[PDB]
Amino acid sequence: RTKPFTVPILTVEEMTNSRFPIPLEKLFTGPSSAFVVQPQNGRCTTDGALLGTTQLSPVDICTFRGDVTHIAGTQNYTMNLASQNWNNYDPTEEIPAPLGTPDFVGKIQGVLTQTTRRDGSTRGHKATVSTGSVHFTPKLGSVQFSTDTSNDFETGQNTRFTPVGVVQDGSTTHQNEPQQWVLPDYSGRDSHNVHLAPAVAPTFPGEQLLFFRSTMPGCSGYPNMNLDCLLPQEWVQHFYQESAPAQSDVALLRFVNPDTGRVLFECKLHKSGYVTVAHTGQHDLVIPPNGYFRFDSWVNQFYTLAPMG
Amino acid sequence: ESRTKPFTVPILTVEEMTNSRFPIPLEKLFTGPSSAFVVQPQNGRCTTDGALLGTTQLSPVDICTFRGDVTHIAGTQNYTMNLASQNWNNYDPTEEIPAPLGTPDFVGKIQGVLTQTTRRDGSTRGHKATVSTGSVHFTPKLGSVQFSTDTSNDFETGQNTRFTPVGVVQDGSTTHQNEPQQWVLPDYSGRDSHNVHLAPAVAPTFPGEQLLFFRSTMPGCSGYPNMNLDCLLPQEWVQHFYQESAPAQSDVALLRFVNPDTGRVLFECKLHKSGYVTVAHTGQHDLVIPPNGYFRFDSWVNQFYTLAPMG
Ligand SMILES: CC(=O)N[C@H]1[C@@H](O[C@H]2[C@@H](O)[C@@H](CO)O[C@@H](O)[C@@H]2O[C@@H]2O[C@@H](C)[C@@H](O)[C@@H](O)[C@@H]2O)O[C@H](CO)[C@H](O)[C@@H]1O
Ligand SMILES: CC(=O)N[C@H]1[C@@H](O[C@H]2[C@@H](O)[C@@H](CO)O[C@@H](O)[C@@H]2O[C@@H]2O[C@@H](C)[C@@H](O)[C@@H](O)[C@@H]2O)O[C@H](CO)[C@H](O)[C@@H]1O
Repeated sequence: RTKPFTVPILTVEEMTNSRFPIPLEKLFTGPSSAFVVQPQNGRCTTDGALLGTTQLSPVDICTFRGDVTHIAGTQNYTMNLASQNWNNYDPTEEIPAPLGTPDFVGKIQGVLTQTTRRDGSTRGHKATVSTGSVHFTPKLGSVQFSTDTSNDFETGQNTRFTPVGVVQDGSTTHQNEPQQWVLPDYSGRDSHNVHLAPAVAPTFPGEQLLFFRSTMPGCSGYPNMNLDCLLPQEWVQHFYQESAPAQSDVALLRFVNPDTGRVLFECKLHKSGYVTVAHTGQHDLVIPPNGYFRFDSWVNQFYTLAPMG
Repeated sequence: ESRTKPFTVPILTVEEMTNSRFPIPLEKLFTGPSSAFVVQPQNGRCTTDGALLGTTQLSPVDICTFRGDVTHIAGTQNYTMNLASQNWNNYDPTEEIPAPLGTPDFVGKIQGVLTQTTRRDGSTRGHKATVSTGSVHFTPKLGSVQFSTDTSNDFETGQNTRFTPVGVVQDGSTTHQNEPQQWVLPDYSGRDSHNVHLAPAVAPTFPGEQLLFFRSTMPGCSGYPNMNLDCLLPQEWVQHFYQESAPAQSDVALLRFVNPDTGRVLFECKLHKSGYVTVAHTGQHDLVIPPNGYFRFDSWVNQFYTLAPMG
């Protein structure tokens, strides 16, 4: 028959957040009609099509490579983006932004590094990229960093940003940023994002999205550190390898505790890449650390889940 | 002879894959003699049938990281970190592995950032920090490691602290490229205590044959450091082998590196059961590959198999 569908046998803690390069920590559910769930990283159909700005590398998420140019009279640099392999980035490719581009509005702190080609000399400096900034225009091929130097980086040299965590301004409302559910303007002010992966939503009574949650490192302030993704990076990687044809609307998963051998809850993995559970309210799931997801069968949308604990 | 689930390697091009000794992408394939040095990395070690070895674990982002609580050292800019595990539980020094899974497997100074959150009010701080793995204070297998930084009063005690690696450093007024030293193991328990539970040293033992290395270029943050980093298995292969666990029918898996456009086979190589790759070649060589090529398992062969010379 057709190639059988599967999800990785991996506990939540062995897996990686698909929207920022750190491990998953937990499963969280809550109502989502008050915000727009349209992330562009961590988007993949169950049969293996990548969507949005999603790519395979768990470490190249929220990274940037290119050449930098000082902005006279400031401590900021403009980076002209190059591709993941140092090729030119093409703005006309039909994606929202370079694959891996961050998909939330926030200030991401990380380190800008550079080797000088003629001698192998090296430099590294603290740098922030502000994704809601008017100069965040990855889709046009350009992004801007604020740093703690003014003369160190050289023009025409390979430069790389490594993300570390996020930042918020402490004299304003605690946890007011980042805003994990607002996409940046990939092309700047007054321009529409294009080729986005579809916003998603529960579409059955009783049901809520299930999120795979990490905590972002915080570098300064009182940032909102929560980061929910719709698929672990390892699942994206798996669906891409397997390419199993979806046989109905939903793949029914069981989350099992191997110590008791008992199913703890079931959920729906929709064909176009996210999960729902039967629950009303915000809930941090309590799970055994060695619990894992296993595919059960392909069922219709109208399948009724047993209430999640 | 044996009716079991067929062994395979991920269908991924070199550039789609991740280095298994530092969290960055693979760049290229490289081969060369290695009798002058000891090849014994402890990350990116895994058997073809799924047995993680050394200090190797599954996460591509958790290599070279560290978690724990920190403690200031009076009159310096250094902190001592007590390590916890990947889940914030206590490091168990008696677990039978050489050091906490993911610990750096080479001698060098890795620069990165130490971050912290205060549990009770959500406040956060982050500072530039370097860990020197050759230092007498590098004792991860004893639960402890040390960081140099640019602050003496910011980090709190008793609070969750995290180190994200970024790159490596070297002192410019000394011999260029003299560090890091990617083939020297740290002393995991410090001086005057031996390394234990190591994944074994590897060597091509077949006439005409060399190791095939998966190579990246670590970011340099200062000076003239040696930025090459070679690993024996891409992280995605370690991940695949652990998941699949396909039984080995011999000690050697024959792989062909294929160009899927044309169907043509570029070269063939041995993927040994214990976990590294060899090719038939003499001399240092940067492989030239079509950017969409990928590896394909073709069959199990015996001890006596001679590989077609690699370009
Ligand atoms: C980004 C930066 O310059 N950080 C240094 C600075 O940290 C404080 C300032 O950034 C300040 C701006 O006027 O905002 C403060 O909130 C911030 O403090 C940081 O966040 C608070 C809640 C605490 O968690 C602090 O530990 C943390 O630094 O100045 C401090 C002086 O202690 C450091 O130099 C930072 O490197
Ligand atoms: C790690 C660190 O503190 N780096 C800063 C420091 O870098 C210079 C010093 O480390 C100096 C020792 O007295 O050695 C210099 O070589 C080094 O410069 C670094 O390497 C040279 C070859 C160039 O590539 C530089 O771009 C690079 O920084 O001091 C410099 C001075 O500008 C910077 O602050 C570094 O952040």
